[PDB]
Amino acid sequence: TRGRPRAFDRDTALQRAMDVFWVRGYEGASLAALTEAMEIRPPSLYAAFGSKEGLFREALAHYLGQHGRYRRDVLDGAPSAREGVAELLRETVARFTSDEFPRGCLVVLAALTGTPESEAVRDALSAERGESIRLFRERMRRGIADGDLAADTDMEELATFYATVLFGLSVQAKDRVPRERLLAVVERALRAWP
Amino acid sequence: GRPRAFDRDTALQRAMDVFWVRGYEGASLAALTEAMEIRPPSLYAAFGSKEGLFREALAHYLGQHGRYRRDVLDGAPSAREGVAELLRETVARFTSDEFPRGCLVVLAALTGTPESEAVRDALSAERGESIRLFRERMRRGIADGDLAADTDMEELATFYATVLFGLSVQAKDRVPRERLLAVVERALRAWP
DNA sequence: TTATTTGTATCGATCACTATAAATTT
DNA sequence: AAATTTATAGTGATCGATACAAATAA
Repeated sequence: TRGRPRAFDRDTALQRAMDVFWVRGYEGASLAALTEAMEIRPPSLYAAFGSKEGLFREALAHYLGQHGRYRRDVLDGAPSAREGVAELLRETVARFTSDEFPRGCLVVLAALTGTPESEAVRDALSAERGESIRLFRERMRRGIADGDLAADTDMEELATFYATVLFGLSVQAKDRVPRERLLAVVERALRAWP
Repeated sequence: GRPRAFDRDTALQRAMDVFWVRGYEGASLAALTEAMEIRPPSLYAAFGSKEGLFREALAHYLGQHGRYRRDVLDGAPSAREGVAELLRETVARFTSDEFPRGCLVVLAALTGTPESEAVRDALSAERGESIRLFRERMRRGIADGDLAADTDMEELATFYATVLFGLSVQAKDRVPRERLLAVVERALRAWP
């Protein structure tokens, strides 16, 4: 394919952008900040990502596949729905309090409110939080078939509860609540299990 | 001198609504001045700056949607019932359509530019006060007798604060009130 | 040559904000 | 006439985004 070769690694630039979105949220991540962290100039970013909303949408998918695969892994890899939900919440808290990533979950922190211009992005993360509930719900559905959860168990109710705790754990992580306290928060939420 | 053509507490109410919906950085001076129905020079004469306007809208908001919290916790005869009543009333407010859904303190500024770090830090301190409300009501339950003396109060207060903050995210996502009330009943099953 | 990426250097719109002076009081 | 608030019309800075042409390939 003809053309001057690309001088930057696309995946790296995508990763460095998702880090900026993770800390500053979608609207607070300015083009000056994105091009600096990515170590590229604006027209390069627009040639590769089309627009800031397109950059965020690619950054979001990158985040989900690199910081969201562990969710299904520990969920499906558990012998019961309870221990799967337990292990996911413990892994999530350890990740939320790691010295190697921004604190909390991008999906929760990046765009809760904002200008009406960015409503598509907010609806996107909204949809992605509905997936967090659906993820818990699917695992519980397997718990019913395996026998570790009761047949009449209201899966939506129970999934929605642990997604509430999970979303709340992003705010507490952002507020720098110590890891020991959040793991105890997880243990207390597990007491609510049927 | 000349009289002012707006009412300060009313303009503060409209600024609060815009901040509630669009967040601190998302609320432009254009959108604020249109809501309050004042022009920019009147805004800065009365509030100093956008940051000062937000701080006054925050104090205003806490006066309405913050005082009822300690009132509900102390009005109940036990810590458990107090936490329950507060969570139940919060869900109702989070899903009634006079207020925007969910709490301003959780939604207004969780991330943003480095220039707004002070506003974000002020909202975090306010979330720490929610934790402090539960803990203080739990201290009374230990003294009154409805809560065991060796209860880990800080873990229990943080647990219900985590539920509280999560309910804002779910309220913003338009989760129905019935589903949120079930979350509250489910969180009460974790009571010691 | 033709494609494509690159850095420079902007663009118009909007950001938070304010100089200024007319309008409305005492 | 003095005190004060108001509306008009902007400020310089930054926003997301792009025109342009030198640079680098097929």
